[PDB]
Amino acid sequence: KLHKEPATLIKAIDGDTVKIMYKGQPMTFRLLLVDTPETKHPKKGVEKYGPEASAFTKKMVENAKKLEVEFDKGQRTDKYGRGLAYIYADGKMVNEALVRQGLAKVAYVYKPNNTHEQHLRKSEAQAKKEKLNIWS
Repeated sequence: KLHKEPATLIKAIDGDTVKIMYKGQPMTFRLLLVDTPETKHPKKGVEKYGPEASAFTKKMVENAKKLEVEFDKGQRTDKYGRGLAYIYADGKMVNEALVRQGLAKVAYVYKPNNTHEQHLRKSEAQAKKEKLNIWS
């Protein structure tokens, strides 16, 4: 079973990336299973709904009393050294909240880091049906 661990916010960096203190060390975390429009994307720069996805994640992790990280069952870091995880703000998964609001798509999935995949796809189908943001 996955297990949540306590973490402390350092800085939100973008819609899909947060800097956090994990087990004493500063680490950059990439949110698992989701792709947000970015403000600092490799090629295009500041895509549409990028500033909005980015403000949403920031508000949510900045206003939390408790932040927790939940690693999946596969690799826990990507090739850039970023932690790969589900992030929770007072019990609410940030990854799902973004998708539920139409501020993210469900990424291309890579087994076995896919535990909450179905859960996320269910929220994504709902945000599309509601025609929210990215889906508007």
